[PDB]
Amino acid sequence: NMDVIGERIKRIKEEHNSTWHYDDENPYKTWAYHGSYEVKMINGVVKLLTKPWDVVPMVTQMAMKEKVDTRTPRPLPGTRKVMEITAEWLWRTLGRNKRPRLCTREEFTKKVRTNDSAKAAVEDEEFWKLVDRERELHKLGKCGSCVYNMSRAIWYMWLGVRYLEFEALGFLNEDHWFSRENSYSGVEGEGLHKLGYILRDISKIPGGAMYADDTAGWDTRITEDDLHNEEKIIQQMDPEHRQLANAIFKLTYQNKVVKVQTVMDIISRKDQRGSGQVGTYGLNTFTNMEAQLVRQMEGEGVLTKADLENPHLLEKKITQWLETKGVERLKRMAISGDDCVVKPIDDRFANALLALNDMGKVRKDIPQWQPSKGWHDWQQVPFCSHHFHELIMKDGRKLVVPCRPQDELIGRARISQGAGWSLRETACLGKAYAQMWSLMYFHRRDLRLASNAICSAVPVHWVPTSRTTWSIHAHHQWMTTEDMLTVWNRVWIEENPWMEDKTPVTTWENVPYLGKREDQWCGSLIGLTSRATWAQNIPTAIQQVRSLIGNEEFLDYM
Ligand SMILES: COc1ccc(CC(=O)O)cc1-c1cccs1
Ligand SMILES: [Zn+2]
Repeated sequence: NMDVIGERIKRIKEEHNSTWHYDDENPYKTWAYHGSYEVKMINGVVKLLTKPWDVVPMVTQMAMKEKVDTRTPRPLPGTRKVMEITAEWLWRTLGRNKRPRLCTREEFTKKVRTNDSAKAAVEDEEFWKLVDRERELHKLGKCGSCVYNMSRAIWYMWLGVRYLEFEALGFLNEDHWFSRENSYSGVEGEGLHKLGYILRDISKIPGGAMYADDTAGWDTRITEDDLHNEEKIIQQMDPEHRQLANAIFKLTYQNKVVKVQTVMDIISRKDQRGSGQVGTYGLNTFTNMEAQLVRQMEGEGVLTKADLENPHLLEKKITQWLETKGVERLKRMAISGDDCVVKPIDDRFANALLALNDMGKVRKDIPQWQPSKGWHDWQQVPFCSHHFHELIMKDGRKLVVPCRPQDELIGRARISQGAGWSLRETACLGKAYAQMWSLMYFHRRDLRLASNAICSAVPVHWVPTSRTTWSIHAHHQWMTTEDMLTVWNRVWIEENPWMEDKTPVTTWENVPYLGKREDQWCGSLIGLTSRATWAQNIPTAIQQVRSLIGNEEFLDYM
């Protein structure tokens, strides 16, 4: 307990003698409690151009620790042996061609400069001086400020912990360990436009249905056993690298100190997965791959209830299954953190729930022992929040595109993050959403129309600033003043590995829409008179926005 986290706790309490009290009214049943201390907008452009969505409930809803505080039952001994053998095989497989390595101050500095306000932090040598400090400490087996939360110098300590984590484990993302080519099941770096093609390729594999089971609170279900298995990547590092990485796992993952928000609370726990940590996506992806392989093994009859309870379980059958079929089984899945799609060899997988429940990965909103429902159409499978619709262009070429309920897209676009933002900043974020819709959601009639209206409304030279999403699947091709059709051709034709015919598309007229029935099923307002009124009266609203923005140069895209 205290040896590992004590120093971290002492600095906060000593620094906060101004108000350090122990509350006996603290609601912490699972996390350890140490003490606490006292502490202290709609996007108008988009809203004006989407009047019909002013009513829609999902749009209004978006404008406006209960699960974290639980314990996960320890997995059984046989399960623990199976997870261990599987983790060792997977880590060796992921490391077959790549070697782990330390990440550097330069790499981290360059990432920050192109992604706030830590830019000022990385430009000051004082920041790097303290980092050299937890590092000497993180190297002797201790950390003193390496803590996380759920114009004060405390910010430097937080950013410092993140850099130290990046230095030790950033190579998983920086060297693409979870790319599809390296990991087989991974989709890191593919991007949203490619996920649909990946599911369609998965559907070609012979087998049973496609399963996409959601886990309830995945981060809260990461056990002490999962963390031990995740740490096995350490055996592949160089001694200098092994020392720092071991420090990150032992002192910040296997032990943690957190701050929650009026007053602030200091709590600690030896399990669960940290919120903002750098290795979270990669470690979650690795653990999900291991669990899904284990579920496939149970599905094939390789693992039984007796095997899960057996403390003296023999490795040979697991090693043989992994060695002869493990890569093929990995190839049947698309896994991004807690999102997974699995196409097992047959439908026995639907009822293979002993190991999955035993590892703590309990499926959300379904009785624990009810069989999973699979899909026979890859187009109905949900993954990373999306539908993947397959489309035929007028020229006969086929595209695979992503659908999501239209109210979710319009609702997000209508929200600006942060107050005190000028119209120019607001118009630019609107342009970013509009251009994102042109690139990814061009097949929705309402979004293409709203997209044309926003771009007509804002000055053509203006550069979209601010991100429309934090998703790891977003490549931000829409953050540009380059012609969107040129970008569309580059993304969907030129750089598209699934498009053999490279003939460019010269007009938006040749860029297809979803079928009218499907567009309506996915939330389109097309066919309602209110939509027709909006479409007819859109130029008037565009002129209204242009007049408020001022005398700048605009283009008509209707
Ligand atoms: C898997 O891709 C996503 C998942 C979720 C979301 C919603 C959000 O994060 O704001 C957006 C996306 C993307 C939109 C455009 C390129 S990625
Ligand atoms: Zn530390």
